Amino acid sequence: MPPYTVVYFPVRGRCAALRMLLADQGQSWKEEVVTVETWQEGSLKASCLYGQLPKFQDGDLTLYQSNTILRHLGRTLGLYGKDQQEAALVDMVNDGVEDLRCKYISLIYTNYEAGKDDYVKALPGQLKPFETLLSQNQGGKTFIVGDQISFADYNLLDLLLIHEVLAPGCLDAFPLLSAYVGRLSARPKLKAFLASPEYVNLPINGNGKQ
Amino acid sequence: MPPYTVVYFPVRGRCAALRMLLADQGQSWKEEVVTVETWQEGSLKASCLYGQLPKFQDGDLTLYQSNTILRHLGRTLGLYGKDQQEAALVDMVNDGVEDLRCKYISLIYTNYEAGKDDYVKALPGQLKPFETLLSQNQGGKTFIVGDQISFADYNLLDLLLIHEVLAPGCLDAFPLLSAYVGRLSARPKLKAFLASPEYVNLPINGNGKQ
Repeated sequence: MPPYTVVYFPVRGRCAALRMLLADQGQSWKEEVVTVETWQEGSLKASCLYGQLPKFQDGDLTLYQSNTILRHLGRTLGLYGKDQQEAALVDMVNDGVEDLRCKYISLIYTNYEAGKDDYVKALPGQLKPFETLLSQNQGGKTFIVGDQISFADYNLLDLLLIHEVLAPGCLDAFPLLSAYVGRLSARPKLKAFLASPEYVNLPINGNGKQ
Repeated sequence: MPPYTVVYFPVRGRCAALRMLLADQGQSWKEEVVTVETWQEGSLKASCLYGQLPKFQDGDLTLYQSNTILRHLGRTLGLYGKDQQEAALVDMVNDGVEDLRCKYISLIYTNYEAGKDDYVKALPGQLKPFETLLSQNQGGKTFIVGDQISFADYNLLDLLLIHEVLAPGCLDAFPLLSAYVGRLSARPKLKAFLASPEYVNLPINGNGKQ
């Protein structure tokens, strides 16, 4: 049985990136799916540290918080830069990704209808820093930080994939982000996972909006 | 000339925790206070990766994102747990602190009048996870994770202090969090910084609400 377990609603959401990470790194794991019927029963929610999912298990280490899981796998799998300075740039990227994801989540779940036009308006100036970071790292030909992939790459990649669904062609303004998505998506294990039923047959969000 | 530069508005805000950390760690740093007016000029802001402050300098290295600063000082000053397992626990704490800080920032800056009592009413359930964490670590007599202070202690302490201003008595039902606040605030270098004008005469937030 795998050392890892992902406990989550039947959605991509805040586990999509860590799932890509494990897949591309060839790690096995178990998915425990939580129905909203189980969730409304209240027992599992009451036992979650912050009342929420994802919950993640690595042996007897139980974690909550999606970016905590991301940094842990990045720590234990060597996806956290080459040295102490790169580690800090990796965080800086991932914190920006988290910032934009929180805006994305706020739109999807609380104001999709009245908010979508302004969000798509503001989107280029939100994506530009990631384009800027790429332009400053090997002219955007490798990864978001340094010369080896990090957990920020997978979280950023997810953030870029789901915005393409929300605002088709939003990467047309960003040649390096665009080639970045195509390049990372083509990694054999990752490509295989993204095409697979366990990824394709889950919706992005739990409320059916995208 | 100290190794560190902090670039921020004349408020505590998202710089209070990292300031407490540097002060308690006996570290020297330079404040570059950015007045709201110069921030309206637009040159500095446009130079910021995410167009936001704080900005932070460590020698040649320039960082953005308050939690990126917190982790970098934690990584470089040894305030990140004794191993990778503790490192994940420190992150889980800090991501919980950040989640509640974002809700605090939302109330302060976008809904203070109509949102306060709903927020105050929900506050106990928001604070209990950190009492629970204390309850599971040496009976709450030491730090939020393990046996050494971490960057998460400083960020959690700030979150607690600003909440006792928002809702006096919000720690009264939590003996371990209340004892923890008193013990951390009694640390000598931290004690002097928290009593100093440079902490006391800054407002908590950029809109004067608290």
